[PDB]
Amino acid sequence: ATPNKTPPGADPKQLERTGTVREIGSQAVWSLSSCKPGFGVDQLRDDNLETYWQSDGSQPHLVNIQFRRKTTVKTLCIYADYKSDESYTPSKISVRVGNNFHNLQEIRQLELVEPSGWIHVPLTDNHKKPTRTFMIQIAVLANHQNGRDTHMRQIKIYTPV
Ligand code: NI
Repeated sequence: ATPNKTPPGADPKQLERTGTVREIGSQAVWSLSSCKPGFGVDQLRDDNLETYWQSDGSQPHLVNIQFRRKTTVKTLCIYADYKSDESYTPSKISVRVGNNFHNLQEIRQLELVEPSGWIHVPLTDNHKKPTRTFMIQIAVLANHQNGRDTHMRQIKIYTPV
């Protein structure tokens, strides 16, 4: 066992069936720092945990989620599974929000130890409220066991309903 592994979070679907949240990723323009054909954005949005985005470039690997309008965001969900991805499994992630690429501010820094499922990241501001922002940037700063490229199998973003 790996006693200090990151506990798996709740299945986002359970959250959705409560009718209290709305997934709003479809409202954003998504871009990636790098990818491999057939292993990119679509594979982070297809509701399929068997497919994945695989980067092909220098760290940090970035997922940019940009809205046209100021948008209220409450929770970011990322699926990562160490048993399946080994060195492609992120180990250090920075979540940043802001008006644009040049005014981003880190709001959460996550250390992941052999994750096995969904990672829930609250996106609240300095007043504990859901942030309202134009952009979210997810940065993979390092992967497990000297991994150059990363894998993520799904990403969801929820706004309060
Ligand atoms: Ni053990």
